[PDB]
Amino acid sequence: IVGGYTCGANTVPYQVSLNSGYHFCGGSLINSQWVVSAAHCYKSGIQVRLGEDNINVVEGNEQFISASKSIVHPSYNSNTLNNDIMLIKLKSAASLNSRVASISLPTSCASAGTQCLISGWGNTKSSGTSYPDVLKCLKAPILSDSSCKSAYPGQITSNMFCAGYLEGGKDSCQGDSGGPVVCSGKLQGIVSWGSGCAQKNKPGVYTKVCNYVSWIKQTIASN
Ligand SMILES: [Ca+2]
Repeated sequence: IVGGYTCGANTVPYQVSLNSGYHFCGGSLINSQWVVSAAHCYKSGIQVRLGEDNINVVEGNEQFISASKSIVHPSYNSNTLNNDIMLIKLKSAASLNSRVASISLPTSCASAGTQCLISGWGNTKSSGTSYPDVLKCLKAPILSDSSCKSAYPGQITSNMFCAGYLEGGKDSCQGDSGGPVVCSGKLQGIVSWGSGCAQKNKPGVYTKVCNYVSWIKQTIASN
């Protein structure tokens, strides 16, 4: 997250870190057994880390639970990142509590102009590299479809939306991928892609979770 703020420990209790020996992506806990993340975060051998604030210190509220199954969307296209969504099943259910909690799936799609909370342990620099240990947060508005398409001509599908600031300075970034975009208390987006981070005219692009709720509900009813 570039141009964000330190969230505060466990203030984003649905945020997970995906670990394969190291943090590599975020995700969102949607019930005690299942995480939503980006399909481009697929790796074999994932451990889900819940209750994290500093990902490099065991502070006492974590739950570390191996994935048993990962399910990339059936129409995921890794070239365009259309349908950039994955489900991860945990080997055992998380213990839900004040620090480890699920986020609701949406009923309606969020509106242009709505301010959403984006979070993660990704890079904090637009130019260069610095990865934080503690979770970072950013409030960013959803941009109009027209503005999104103008920013990325020929690249935005109806399963994507842009959020952020066209002047630059504030965005998600590498290492935030797969994490949550929460608007009106529901999971509306997944950190997916963007040209660089926090560059002028190149806002973040996010998977439009409201298009996937029926797939998510039938898949978790079946696995
Ligand atoms: Ca920790």
